[PDB]
Amino acid sequence: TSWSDRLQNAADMPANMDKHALKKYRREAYHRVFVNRSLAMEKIKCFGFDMDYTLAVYKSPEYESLGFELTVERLVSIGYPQELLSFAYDSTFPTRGLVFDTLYGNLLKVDAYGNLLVCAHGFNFIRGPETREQYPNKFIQRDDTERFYILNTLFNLPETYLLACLVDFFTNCPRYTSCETGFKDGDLFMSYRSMFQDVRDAVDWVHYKGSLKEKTVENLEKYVVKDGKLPLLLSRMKEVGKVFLATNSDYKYTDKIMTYLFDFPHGPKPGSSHRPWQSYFDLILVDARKPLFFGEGTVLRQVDTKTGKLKIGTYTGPLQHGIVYSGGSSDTICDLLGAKGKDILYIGDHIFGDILKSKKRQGWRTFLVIPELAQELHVWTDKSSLFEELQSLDIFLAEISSIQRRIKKVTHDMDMCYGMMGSLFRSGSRQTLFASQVMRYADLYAASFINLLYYPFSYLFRAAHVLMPHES
Ligand SMILES: [Mg+2]
Repeated sequence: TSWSDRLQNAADMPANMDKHALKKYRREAYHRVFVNRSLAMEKIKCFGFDMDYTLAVYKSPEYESLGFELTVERLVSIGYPQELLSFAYDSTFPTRGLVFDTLYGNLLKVDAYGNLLVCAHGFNFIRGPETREQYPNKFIQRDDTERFYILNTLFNLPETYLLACLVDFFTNCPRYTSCETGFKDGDLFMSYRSMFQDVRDAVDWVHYKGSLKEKTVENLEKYVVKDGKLPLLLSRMKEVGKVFLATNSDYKYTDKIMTYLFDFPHGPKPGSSHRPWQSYFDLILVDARKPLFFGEGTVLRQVDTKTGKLKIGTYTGPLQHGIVYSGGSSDTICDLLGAKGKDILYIGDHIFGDILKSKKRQGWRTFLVIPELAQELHVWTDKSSLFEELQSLDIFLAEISSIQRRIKKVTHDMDMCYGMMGSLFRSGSRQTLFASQVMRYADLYAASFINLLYYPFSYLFRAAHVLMPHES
């Protein structure tokens, strides 16, 4: 059972809007909205959405496998060895948020400070003492964005696995010679960095020039999760405020995926006339180029909706019924909807491009969707027993040569229940970079934005007051 299976099984459920059915439902973790900083829902005036992996959650592992296979075929078609075609995506390896070090070819799981929690070279886990030969302080500067790349989105799951496949392949194929920074084949040297760049470019190419979009819209039932409760949530939001779409996808793909997600024999609820997806939004904006969107942005353009091409020129007019925007910036939303940052709850899945940058640069309220959270919650309960005993052992310390070894074996035991790269949020007792950025920049987070449906729209999401150590 994948994470997307749990969300499609939640998606098949119709809405029981009885207000205790909601209060009871919302208190099971899978359907709850979690709170890092307090949020008075009644002060929200604009609900904004990303599309891919927010409104449109792709089915796992079918979608990752498709992108992986298309990416590999792209690499082979530009000259990588034919043996890449024998690769097959394996969803139990990659965890989101890992760092690829283009210098030494390692995937790293790090904490908020760049401390190494996990180091894997290909498929072989480098344990502490050996990691020191390349990381003397067991630490990286995770800001050095020219050496390190953070595989931060669900679109990066295929290349996360692929990079480990490549490193393992070249390491063991006897026509290559391993060097510290890459692989030699006679007079040709392939560094890990150029290898990394080919994979990145292949993934881009598959997405923008290859057949990935086509194969997806050809079989949306196989690749995209559909939920009849989405029209209902958006229509409730449209009563209490304004709803808008700001997505990086182009209009044609947006229209194809949005149309699918509203393809029901009803509208907001069973019995009601179906409505076009566009009618659910006071403002629709494609080609957003987030996170640039939250700084200077780009020129505001108008989509020719009959053709899917942009109209020539910059759009200077007012917000108009039926108009579809391309580009612009966060201030475009604020101007045309007459909103300020904290009137805006932006709902998305990219911790950098949607959440961090809108919080830091514009002061927007944030809702982060974590699709894996459905599964992560299932694992964290089922095996929390060994975490409390892990946690009890860190103070079992207090004032004993085996104690520092039972902690290491418990931590590894906890990690493997999630996959080979461990939990999205933890390695044992230590929070990941990702976990830290969620807490710091996501005002709210949930396995799915649909969990909002189970809360009244006056609700005050409250988090505990934070206290410094000396304040206790
Ligand atoms: Mg997204």
